[PDB]
Amino acid sequence: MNIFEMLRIDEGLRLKIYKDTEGYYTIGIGHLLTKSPSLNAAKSELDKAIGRNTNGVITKDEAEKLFNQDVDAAVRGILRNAKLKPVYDSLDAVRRAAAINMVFQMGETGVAGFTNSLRMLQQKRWDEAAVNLAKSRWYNQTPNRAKRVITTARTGTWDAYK
Ligand SMILES: [Cl-]
Ligand SMILES: [Cl-]
Ligand SMILES: [Kr]
Ligand SMILES: [Kr]
Ligand SMILES: [Kr]
Ligand SMILES: [Kr]
Repeated sequence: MNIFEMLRIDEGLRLKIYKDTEGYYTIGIGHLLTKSPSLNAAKSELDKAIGRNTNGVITKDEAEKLFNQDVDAAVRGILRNAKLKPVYDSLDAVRRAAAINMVFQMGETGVAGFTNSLRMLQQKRWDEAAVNLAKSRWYNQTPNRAKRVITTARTGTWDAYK
């Protein structure tokens, strides 16, 4: 397992525009297109992202391409963030995947706001971090995914994904 396989599991693969858990237009492997309630807008953002008139539908390769860019951007985002990078660098490889997943889902900003958990993660206080992480809107709105990511961060193993 790895970050790609992990997120593919959490986000799934959809080839037609869909609405995510918060109702926003998304496509592929969790590629958010827009927070706007307009399908046309979503459609315009999609054509912009792919470089052609997609008519709301994409191929699997095109979906994987956006996923790649997205994974990439997520990491880079972490590395450029002064609050995140130090935590991330202190982590082992499995745990880092958990951090990437969260950022991919909720953005750099969101995650950077988990002050208390970031510190416990940095201090290697696994159980504590896991309890603090679950005290969030995140966990309450998508609990099953949240449990997978939290277990990953808590244990450093892929057991929640096997
Ligand atoms: Cl894009
Ligand atoms: Cl969930
Ligand atoms: Kr992080
Ligand atoms: Kr994490
Ligand atoms: Kr975090
Ligand atoms: Kr954790």
